[PDB]
Amino acid sequence: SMKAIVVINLVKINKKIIPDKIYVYRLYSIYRLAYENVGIVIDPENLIIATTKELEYEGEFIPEGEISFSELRNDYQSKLVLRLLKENGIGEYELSKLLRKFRKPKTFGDYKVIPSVEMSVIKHDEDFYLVIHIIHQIQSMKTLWELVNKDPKELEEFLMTHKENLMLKDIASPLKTVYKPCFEEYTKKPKLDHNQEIVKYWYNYHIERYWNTPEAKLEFYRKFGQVDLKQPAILAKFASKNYKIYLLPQLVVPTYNAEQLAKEILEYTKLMPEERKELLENILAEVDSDIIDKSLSEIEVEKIAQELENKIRVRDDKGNSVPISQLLWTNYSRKYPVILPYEVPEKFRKIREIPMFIILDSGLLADIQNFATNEFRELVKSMYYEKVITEDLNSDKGIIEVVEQVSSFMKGKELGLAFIAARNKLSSEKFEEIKRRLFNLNVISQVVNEDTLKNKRDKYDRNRLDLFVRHNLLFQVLSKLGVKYYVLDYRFNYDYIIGIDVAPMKRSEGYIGGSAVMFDSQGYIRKIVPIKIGEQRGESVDMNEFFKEMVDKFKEFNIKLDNKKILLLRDGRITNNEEEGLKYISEMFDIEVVTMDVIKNHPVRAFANMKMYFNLGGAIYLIPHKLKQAKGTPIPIKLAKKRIIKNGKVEKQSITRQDVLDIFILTRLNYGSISADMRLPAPVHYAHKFANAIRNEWKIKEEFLAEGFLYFV
Ligand SMILES: [Mn+2]
Repeated sequence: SMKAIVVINLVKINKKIIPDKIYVYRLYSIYRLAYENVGIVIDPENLIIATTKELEYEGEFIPEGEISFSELRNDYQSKLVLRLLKENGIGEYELSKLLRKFRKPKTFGDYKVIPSVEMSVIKHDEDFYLVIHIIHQIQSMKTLWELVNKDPKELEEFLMTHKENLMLKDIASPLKTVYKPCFEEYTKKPKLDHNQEIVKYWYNYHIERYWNTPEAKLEFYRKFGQVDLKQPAILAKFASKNYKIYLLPQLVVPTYNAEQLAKEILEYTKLMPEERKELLENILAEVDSDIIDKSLSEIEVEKIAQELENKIRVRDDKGNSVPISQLLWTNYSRKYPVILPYEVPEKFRKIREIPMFIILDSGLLADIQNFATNEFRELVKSMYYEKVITEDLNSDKGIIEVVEQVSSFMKGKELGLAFIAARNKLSSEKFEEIKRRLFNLNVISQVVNEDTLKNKRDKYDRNRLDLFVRHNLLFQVLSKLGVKYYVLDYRFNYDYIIGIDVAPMKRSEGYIGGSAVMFDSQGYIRKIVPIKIGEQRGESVDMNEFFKEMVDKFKEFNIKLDNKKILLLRDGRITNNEEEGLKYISEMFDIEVVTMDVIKNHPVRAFANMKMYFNLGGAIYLIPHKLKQAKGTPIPIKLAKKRIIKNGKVEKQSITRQDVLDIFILTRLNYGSISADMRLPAPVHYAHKFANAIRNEWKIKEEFLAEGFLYFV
């Protein structure tokens, strides 16, 4: 509707930081060499570096003469300035120490949350801005070995249940180097060796190398103790950036990037907009340099009309058409609300009976149990426009008894629904495992935890779940069944909107390189497909093959893309190779492809909690919605380098207000997922989710996927 001024985490840099003369050169590493000489790598392949100092290098090299700051592509200008700021004592090391002067490390259990700042340079107009973004690392104060209780048959479990985000820091080394545990590719089995000789070499390697003094050794042993030969050696690779190193759980500690991911920790890593603003001002005021401004830059944003808030509507059996944003004699009943869909998959026309399962976590008080079972019973009735299983969902014996009991009632059946009520104790893996195991049996499931059950009750009926919550549960289940329970008063100027994502995983006669999720111009999800490919030749996926298989797979599912216009989006920056693949697919099928980067991981932050969007550095930042309940700062979705590809040809475009509106609507298609955090247009979001489901051994019912069933969500 209207404009506004908000503060962002940028601080203008002084032009005077720009170097007098710049030296180019053609050819520790190439990046080190540059950094060592106060310069940067202009060209990775042809090893060309730009230096602000006479290049010192005792090897070969060819001087390519001086160049001026105005001749570098923007990116390089920004990288070069970032590097120069460091020379002035303004780098991630320095300012992170300042941050910790105001936001100190806090420990929770055996874990320590460490605040620090992530810094980059964005060139906006003709100026350069230093982006300072507060982030947190979560390091264990206990060693991996100590964590698993020196039990090997417990260590492997750990590497497995935490495979996705687990990293290991070698606290036994002066450089505190971080590593990534290696796994039996396409498996969750970690690469291990109980070979006592390996464990001895490397354990002895640390000492002879970094602690070769009587006292350095004494501390070492006081600190870590004698080698525990019963421990297996963990094969892993550098986290920076092929090599492969050995780590001893006795000398490493798990480490994680908080943003990349308990409870008391989150209330500490989540910061309100004013807390972030304050902390950067504390840092800035402590910065004794005039090479950068003393205060945060403000920018003019475009607020988003509350009208676009109501383009998604639901309806009942009568003629009530209210948008997604939520006395009468009947309000006394526990009956759920009535949602009359606009479209129901044709698969439901034949299906006979549909088994219903109330799966109750035996560890929930009786009342909570009855509450849940009574709530599910009402949820199912509305579902229609029964077996009760009770087990300790928090033990490998129960989940198995549950699955075992379900498969018993599911043989001969095409579809089943499971309503699970579990404590909050359950790990994500356990929830994921119950849902995946149960889907192997054609059972779609909806989990509801104790939290919602206790704190989301209705003020007029404490024996009934919150009416807001009730509608969202209904939406989630319905969406897992491909039901078009809503209508969108909007039309996309595209034939189809497609979200893809690459995540190579070998599977039973498969080899799947990624996934694609298709939405039609009405904003409905119509097809979800896996992208099967050949065994990777070179160290890089053949996108041409990838995207062709995309076109072919959709045909298999009843959708020809040839001679069609589509908005293809992916989870992240669009790589050159993916572009080629898109040019490839463009010509071969005469497909008009409109694409752009859709970044969710950038450091730019606007210290205001409201729906808005603005232009910064040639990109567009958008906040799809405001945080309504939970504490924290909104994370904008970054859009950039848009382009249209017709007849194998790429033509750079500019992101228009209409473009931003399309992303906005696509982002609000979160399908009643309580706790809105969808920071990606539904197409890319679900694309990402499916790639995961495949990598997690989820059954691929092509029958459901062809109708848009979000069963893996
Ligand atoms: Mn992804």
